[PDB]
Amino acid sequence: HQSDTHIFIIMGASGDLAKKKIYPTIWWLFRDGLLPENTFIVGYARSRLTVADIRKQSEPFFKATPEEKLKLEDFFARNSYVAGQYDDAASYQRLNSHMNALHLGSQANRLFYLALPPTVYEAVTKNIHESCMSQIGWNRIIVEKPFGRDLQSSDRLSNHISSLFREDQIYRIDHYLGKEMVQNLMVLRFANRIFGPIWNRDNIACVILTFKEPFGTEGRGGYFDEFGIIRDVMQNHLLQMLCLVAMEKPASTNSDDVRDEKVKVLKCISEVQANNVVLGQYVGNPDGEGEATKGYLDDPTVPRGSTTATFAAVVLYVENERWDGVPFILRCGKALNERKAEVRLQFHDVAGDIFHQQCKRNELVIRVQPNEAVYTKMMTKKPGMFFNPEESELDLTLPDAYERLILDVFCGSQMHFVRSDELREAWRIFTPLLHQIELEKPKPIPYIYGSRGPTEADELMKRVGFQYE
Amino acid sequence: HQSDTHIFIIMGASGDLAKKKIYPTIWWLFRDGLLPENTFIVGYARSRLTVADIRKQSEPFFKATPEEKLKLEDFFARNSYVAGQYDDAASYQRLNSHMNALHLGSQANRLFYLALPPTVYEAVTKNIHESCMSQIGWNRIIVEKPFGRDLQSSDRLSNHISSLFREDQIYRIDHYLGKEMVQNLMVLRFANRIFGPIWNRDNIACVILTFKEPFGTEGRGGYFDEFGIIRDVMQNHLLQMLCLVAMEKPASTNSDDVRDEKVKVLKCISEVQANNVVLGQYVGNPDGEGEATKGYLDDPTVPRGSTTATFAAVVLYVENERWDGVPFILRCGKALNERKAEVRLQFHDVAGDIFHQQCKRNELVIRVQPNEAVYTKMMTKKPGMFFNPEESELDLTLPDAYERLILDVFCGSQMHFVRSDELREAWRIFTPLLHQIELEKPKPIPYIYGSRGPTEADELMKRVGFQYE
Repeated sequence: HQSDTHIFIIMGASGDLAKKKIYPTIWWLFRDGLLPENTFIVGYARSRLTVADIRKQSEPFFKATPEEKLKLEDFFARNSYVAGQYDDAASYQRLNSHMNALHLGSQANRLFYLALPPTVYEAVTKNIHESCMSQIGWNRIIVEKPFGRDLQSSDRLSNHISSLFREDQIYRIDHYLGKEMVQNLMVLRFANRIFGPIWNRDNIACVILTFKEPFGTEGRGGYFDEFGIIRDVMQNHLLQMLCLVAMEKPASTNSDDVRDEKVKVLKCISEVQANNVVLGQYVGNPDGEGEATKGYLDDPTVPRGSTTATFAAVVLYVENERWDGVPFILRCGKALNERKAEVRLQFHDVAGDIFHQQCKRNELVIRVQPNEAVYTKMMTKKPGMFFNPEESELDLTLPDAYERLILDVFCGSQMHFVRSDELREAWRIFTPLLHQIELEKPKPIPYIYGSRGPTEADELMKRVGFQYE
Repeated sequence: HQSDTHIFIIMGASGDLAKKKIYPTIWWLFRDGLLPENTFIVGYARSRLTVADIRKQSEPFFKATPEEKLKLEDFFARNSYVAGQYDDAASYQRLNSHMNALHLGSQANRLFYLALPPTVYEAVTKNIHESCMSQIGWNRIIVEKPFGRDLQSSDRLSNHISSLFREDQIYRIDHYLGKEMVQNLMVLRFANRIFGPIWNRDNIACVILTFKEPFGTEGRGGYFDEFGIIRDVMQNHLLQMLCLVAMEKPASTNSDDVRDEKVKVLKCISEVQANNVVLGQYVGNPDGEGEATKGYLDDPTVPRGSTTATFAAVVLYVENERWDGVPFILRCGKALNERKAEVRLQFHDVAGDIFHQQCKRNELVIRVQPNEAVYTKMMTKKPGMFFNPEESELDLTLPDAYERLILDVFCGSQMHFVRSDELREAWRIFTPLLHQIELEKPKPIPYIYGSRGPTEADELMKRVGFQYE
């Protein structure tokens, strides 16, 4: 992927996502040559703009340096802008003509990154399949979450996108997926006989999948209200973590085999009930300093009297022979105390205590971010003159996560993008819960901003079997 | 044990062992208060000497400091010397009178240390049982290796010592034992379900017990010929390591149940054949610098045409349900390339390779000495763009070993002293081997001084299944 020219087409170039997270990421890609050598970037939006205006609105977010200001100039030597609507054929044939008016534009592999409102996918993808399909190079599409709201909406969206493109062409991207420590789980789970045989019912007591970040929903509060944390991160990222924790041994390294194991694992999970769910929402802190004093419901763009939760705790059971009856817990939330994304694996106590009940359940932490590291909280005898053991943390272990994921999109590695059938599995898992939520409008319990989450999630973990030291 | 007075009686005070390793060790114990508060040291030998003579001939080996020069006279205020023969009743009654002529001497707990020539045990222990018995406190003795030469001699010695003292009063000491990594093996084995349930036939590839020394036997060459390396270190130390590795889970942490499991495992071992043994003798180096230029046969005190081995490679298979057919490799020698005392635990390759045959068996090294440490040479993903692991070093981790070994017999904790039944099983297992050697007079393979050892041992590891990376 270093000789065949590639083009990165940002639909919604004037959009805020393209302005803050896409263009800076592609620039960081271009600075160190991680992109293909012949890389073109095409912006697309409604209002008429120019490359100079794009520079004006993007340079502050670039974090540019005079050492590679020349590399920045080379970066904007490859940028172009096309203006048009998204629901008209004239603009799209104009875009096709502009794209073909390049160095082997027809031969160029197009990589479509959609940064558009969710309501517009149904027309954007259709017009793409009508007009912007390459006849020489491959076509890949990146859709941004969420991919629907419930079972029927997701089914219609997935069926439409599948009738348009094959599954090899769809990259349902996941922003928060670290791809470095999640990649470390794979090696640490297959490359060891130490961890292999104990990856079954009789050994792994429970599984904790946690995703926390310290900040809330500043400014863009009206975007969360209709979606919720479940559809935001936990149905995609937390379930990806659950699949990569509970899955069987894949037949090979291949992405399709791993995703088949994912599909089998979710197929071996029964429906989620109301009593296996805890929901919470954050409120302002009277003792807060910055945004902590102002809550989620206090956002003017958030409608008054909204029952949309931002913290969701749901336990899952993967009922098959390898994972029958085992707990899998999911803790996710916004505006929590600490930024963290870890997979904690508490193992069963050894049958028969000999150390006078001083043994603790062994743990295996896989911290995705920040400070990517993996450590096992096992115990050894402390130095001195006795025999009692002590718990100890022992370390077991480059571009950023989003940049690495876009690199994977170039490389065609679909190991960690959710499949259409995988997404259908995930959606029918929560269809009863989502339907009951949308009908009854349950009230999530307020929780303190910058806290560890509502105590009901801890109650869930203790009830299912999790032990707290 | 800091209120009841203790007596440390070194029988063989004039001996080189007492002058070199016993008195410096007890002095190091006393400088730090490791001995009980009211401790007495009673040297006993044949030649008439005095406390001043003991000071004169033992000071250079103490390594004293001007900071604690006062502790020197504190130590020698508690010393005493008694002269007498080893097989006369008058001398032992005089010694008993000397011991009774002390602060609560009859109440005092006496702790002997038989560091005299082994040819005297049969009579010295009998005279001890006749005269040197305290009717108030505990009585213990320390018999020095070797504990006989064959099954019959060992059985006779053990029967006599058993008729004299109960097994609670018999401490068959081992100098080379570590008491730190050996003490850590049990906790690493029992407090973890990471290593607990995989600790059986299906997962462990094999076990390696290596014990190498850098120096030969210069000076004391006439002592190894009659004994052999097997009866020196392999019989006691490496066998104790095998027992600690392979023993079943005890009902508790007490030495009684631990040695019961020792006995069970020993009973579950078949006899050793000549094809399961590799024997070697070291020879001088033409390219050596110091003692390396002279081999064992070049020592004038070694009889000419001596077929005593200094390298022992003997493989045991603990034939029971939990360890049916798994290898246990025991390697020990003198004058090897580097000092090392390690227990290497290699696990099976995972059932079904998926990393394109880049799998290396997980290792759990327990280096007793030097540089006490446990490190698992497991393999984890290398940072970068590629989905491959690398073999990486992961560390898992105070008086010296001999000091706490002596503190063991002070405290009465018999965790690491071999039982009579364990010793009988140990001698039974090696009886056919030693008898065949004594009959046919085999020729050990000459091997390079300061090398890794003869290639026959490595071929033994390869045959039994050990893998070299």
